[PDB]
Amino acid sequence: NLPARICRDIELFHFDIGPFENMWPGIFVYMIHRSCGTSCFELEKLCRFIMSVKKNYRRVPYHNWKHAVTVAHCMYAILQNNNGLFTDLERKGLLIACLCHDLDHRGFSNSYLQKFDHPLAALYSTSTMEQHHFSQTVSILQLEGHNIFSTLSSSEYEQVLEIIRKAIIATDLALYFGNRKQLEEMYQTGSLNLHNQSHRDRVIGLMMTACDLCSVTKLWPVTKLTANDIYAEFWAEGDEMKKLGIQPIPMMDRDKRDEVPQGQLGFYNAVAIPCYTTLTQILPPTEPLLKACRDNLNQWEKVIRGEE
Amino acid sequence: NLPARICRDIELFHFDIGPFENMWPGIFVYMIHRSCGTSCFELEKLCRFIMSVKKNYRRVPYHNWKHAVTVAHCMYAILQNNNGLFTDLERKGLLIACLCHDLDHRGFSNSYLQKFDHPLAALYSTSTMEQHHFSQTVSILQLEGHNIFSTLSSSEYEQVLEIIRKAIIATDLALYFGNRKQLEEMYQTGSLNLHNQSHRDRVIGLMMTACDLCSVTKLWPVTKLTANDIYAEFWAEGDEMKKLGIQPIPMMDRDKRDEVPQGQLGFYNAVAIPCYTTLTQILPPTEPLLKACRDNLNQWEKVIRGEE
Amino acid sequence: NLPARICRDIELFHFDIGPFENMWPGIFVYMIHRSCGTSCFELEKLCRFIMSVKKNYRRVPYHNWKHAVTVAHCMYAILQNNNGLFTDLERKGLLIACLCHDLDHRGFSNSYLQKFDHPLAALYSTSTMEQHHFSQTVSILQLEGHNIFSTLSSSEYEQVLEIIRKAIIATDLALYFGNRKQLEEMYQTGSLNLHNQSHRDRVIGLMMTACDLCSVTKLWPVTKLTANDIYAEFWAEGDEMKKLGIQPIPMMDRDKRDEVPQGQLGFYNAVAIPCYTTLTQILPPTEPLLKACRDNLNQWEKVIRGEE
Ligand SMILES: CCCc1nc(C)c2c(C)nc3ccc(OC)nc3n12
Ligand SMILES: CCCc1nc(C)c2c(C)nc3ccc(OC)nc3n12
Ligand SMILES: CCCc1nc(C)c2c(C)nc3ccc(OC)nc3n12
Ligand SMILES: [Mg+2]
Ligand SMILES: [Mg+2]
Ligand SMILES: [Mg+2]
Ligand SMILES: [Zn+2]
Ligand SMILES: [Zn+2]
Ligand SMILES: [Zn+2]
Repeated sequence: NLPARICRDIELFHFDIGPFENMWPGIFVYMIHRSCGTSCFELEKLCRFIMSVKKNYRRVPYHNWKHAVTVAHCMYAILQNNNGLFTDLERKGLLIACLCHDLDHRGFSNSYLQKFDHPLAALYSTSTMEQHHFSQTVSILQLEGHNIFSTLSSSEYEQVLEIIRKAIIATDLALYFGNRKQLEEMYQTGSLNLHNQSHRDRVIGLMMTACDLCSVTKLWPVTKLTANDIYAEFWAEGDEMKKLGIQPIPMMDRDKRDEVPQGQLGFYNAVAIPCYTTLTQILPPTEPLLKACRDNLNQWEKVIRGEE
Repeated sequence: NLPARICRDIELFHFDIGPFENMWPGIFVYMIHRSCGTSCFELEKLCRFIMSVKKNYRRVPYHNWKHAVTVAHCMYAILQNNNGLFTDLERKGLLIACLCHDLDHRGFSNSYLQKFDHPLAALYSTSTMEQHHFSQTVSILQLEGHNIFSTLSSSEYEQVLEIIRKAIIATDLALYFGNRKQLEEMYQTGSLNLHNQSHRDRVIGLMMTACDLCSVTKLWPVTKLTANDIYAEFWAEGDEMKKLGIQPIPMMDRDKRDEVPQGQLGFYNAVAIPCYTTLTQILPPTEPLLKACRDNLNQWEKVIRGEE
Repeated sequence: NLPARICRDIELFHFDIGPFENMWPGIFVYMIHRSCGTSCFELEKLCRFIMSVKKNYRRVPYHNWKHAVTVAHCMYAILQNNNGLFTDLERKGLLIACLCHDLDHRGFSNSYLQKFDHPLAALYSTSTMEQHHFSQTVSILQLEGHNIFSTLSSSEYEQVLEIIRKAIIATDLALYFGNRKQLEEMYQTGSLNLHNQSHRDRVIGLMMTACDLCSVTKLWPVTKLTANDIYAEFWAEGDEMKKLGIQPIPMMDRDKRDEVPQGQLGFYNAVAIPCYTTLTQILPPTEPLLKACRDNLNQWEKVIRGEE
């Protein structure tokens, strides 16, 4: 079914899923089959699920269907290089969580929705969007012919939905910083315990962050181009901010676009590098993600000093 | 249903309707209910109407669904601050006219359609697009389950359709100049008579112009950004003009984009300021529209002299 | 049905089909009727065919539905100015081939699909896309109510599908160079024989090239603007190339966009001028296509030396 190069390269952390949208669902199915065997998801339901999820992603520059699949791939690479650490249901739940983690994203951050006084901010006070992304996942599961978890027991159903809920909520980067701080203290004290469910939850949350930010772990040309999509959303949000009468944070002001390289150094130094560093400590086979991140940091440093 | 901020701010003339498309129909329904009570439009038909109208707007940069709703809002603010001046049917008709006034707009002016020898120019010699926008409104009303005026008598139906026809045709800016000149002489002579149906018609036409141009009555950041959308259409039309072998008017030539500030001073001085000035004379509670216009004129003057 | 200007201008080689998408199918039907009479295509099936073909074109900057119709028009002008040279079925087949020749084009060249290891490259080793475009044409013909060739005999059906297959495959510009070389030797030796089916096939292939490149035979403003769409695709492909780790050919590198004028001189000198020159030798009434091409070459030369 899938090409030769894709079957080889899909195992690489820095794999790009390519421009051909119609290939991505099969990419995702292949990944699902190759983690949880060909035997646990009914292929007609699964594809009906995938295609409905795709439909509920929006045509935004970055937080789109392609991002969903790119994020799911990263999890696949992590899961594939840490065999026997996670359960069958976890590998299912995490792959589906990643695919659905940005469902119905409109390009705006939680802060804007708050400032806009959006209805979703009234419903979900914290992790507004991420709570909506989970709510959307449920609703798609509850469509006729879409319940990909019908073969599971009721207990396993609740279990996997809880795995998915927590993993999607972890993609709220506001939660990353505390999580990663906790995990860092657990590692340095030697107290991190993967048999501890609370600890597992945090490690899963950090895995989710690592996957969500994985654009920074690709090769320079991919990383550089995706950066345009990211800022295209930030600047559109800064515009909407100015339309509300609020002077947006500099990152979101297209008039300050000359400062993108500096904003990137900021992001890598405060978020990306610490994230992959901590993940590599906990899961050493994720080293390539960190190496690629360090490499892209140097590229941004080359950009800054005029060597682009 | 609607957010707290929106319920407060929607009463302000300079209210922006925001980036969330799915909120606009409820914004429009709220406005309709709050002008004509919750009791005269059957909510299932009304929403079926609104969603069909939305479907027949095109994905053009400016004359799109968002513009339709923005224009309808302005009318709502005018109508809300001039209570008892207009009838129930007028407030209904004008709100619906505004929503439908640009139905099936493809980003091109009447002059281009003429020069293109477009079929619609053969059907409607004058006010080509505006006659088509009305024709489109009728056709959507005549869809099964879409006749939002079924509770009305036949007489009131004809009446309201005539209100709508005239108001949509008034959005042809070629007609503005004569209308506003007449209204200006009627005011200065003391002969303007709102009990005179012919006079009312003109005032309604000027209200329609004021609403249609209301982008110039928003706060600078909104006004400035919408200006890009306006010129994005003008330049696309100037391109099509050059493709016909006709050197377009400078406003429509993207090579002369450096002259946008001057074109804006031209527009405000000849069209916008006179329009809101005359409206404020006739309807004093519309003063804020004029103040905002004067403010934006100064911003364009700041742009011109390099203070942006 | 069609406007007055269009009925006049549609006979001109450099006719632009305009910005109004909804007019193009009638433009194509008019062209089909005016080549093969109003009597051989059943209008309800034909329009069902046209609208299905349109649906299977993608929203890419250049190789889109508009291009399809523009290419079909050029064939119409060639066919109209060389009466009695081609058969009824040929004129049908070639008009339909042109409409379908880029069906499901995603903006990428055969080389990229190859380098990507795309599945279509496995199915069709040579002329990958063009073989897929033909495969897509067949599939649309085989839809219920879409078989526009049902009035034909089985023999004439095979015949016309073979005409279409060869003409679509000829739009692979890799094949142009050999074809045109052969045709050039046949002309200079006096051995070209239009009663020779093999020779006819080549002339048809060159006609297809001439139609496909016809953007270079329009008036400067059309030619210049379409060039942006062409490079918008090339640069997107060069991006995807860099994402695969391959440094793309300079034409496809947006960083080398300053070299577009030179790339154009290259293209006209090596491909376009030779193509129309050879066509004018074989079909003298196609001279205007060559004149327009030479004119645009001078415009590109004016651009180069700073006279834009
Ligand atoms: C919401 C996007 C998070 C995210 N994902 C990636 C790949 C990025 C990148 C490369 N840069 C960012 C800079 C600031 C920021 O602030 C939120 N987020 C960034 N980001
Ligand atoms: C058709 C657009 C009318 C219109 N609405 C707005 C808000 C505008 C603005 C800000 N500027 C304009 C400048 C020229 C012009 O000429 C037609 N129309 C303009 N316009
Ligand atoms: C695939 C596009 C063929 C094509 N059609 C037109 C009208 C063009 C033009 C104006 N320039 C081209 C320059 C390079 C190139 O290389 C392929 N193809 C070009 N091209
Ligand atoms: Mg998110
Ligand atoms: Mg209009
Ligand atoms: Mg092609
Ligand atoms: Zn995400
Ligand atoms: Zn309007
Ligand atoms: Zn083509």
